[PDB]
Amino acid sequence: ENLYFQHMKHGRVFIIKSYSEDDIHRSIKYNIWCSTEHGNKRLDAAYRSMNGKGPVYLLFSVNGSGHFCGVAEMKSAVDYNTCAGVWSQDKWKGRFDVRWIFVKDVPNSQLRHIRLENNENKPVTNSRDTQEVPLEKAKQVLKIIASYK
Repeated sequence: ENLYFQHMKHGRVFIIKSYSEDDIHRSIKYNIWCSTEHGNKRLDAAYRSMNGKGPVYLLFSVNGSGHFCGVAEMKSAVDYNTCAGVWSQDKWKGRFDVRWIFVKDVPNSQLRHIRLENNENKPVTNSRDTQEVPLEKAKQVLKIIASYK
């Protein structure tokens, strides 16, 4: 049993869906991420309102890979005017820090059964980018990811 996340009372958790596995390698190497304008705003508002009272975790998955590839914690607000041409999408200017916690592949079949009541009870594995996950469902996800072999 891995119960590190069993008793989280605070926090928010989001799905990250990427069109670029290179963006993810870059994130793991330099501890940075960027979403779409719409995604950045949602993540920024969450991080800022949290005001250090708990974590914002991000659950990463590349579109069409059939698995999650890791989790990271969001570690700064978003900066909207920074060096361009840094991500798969040339025009993206934004940036925020993250600290990667797990990097490992967990097949969707391990997570398929967890459903999101805030997203029409769809499986967590059929989420779009920056879909939010309720804490109690996020705790089940994190345990499975932490413990997967």
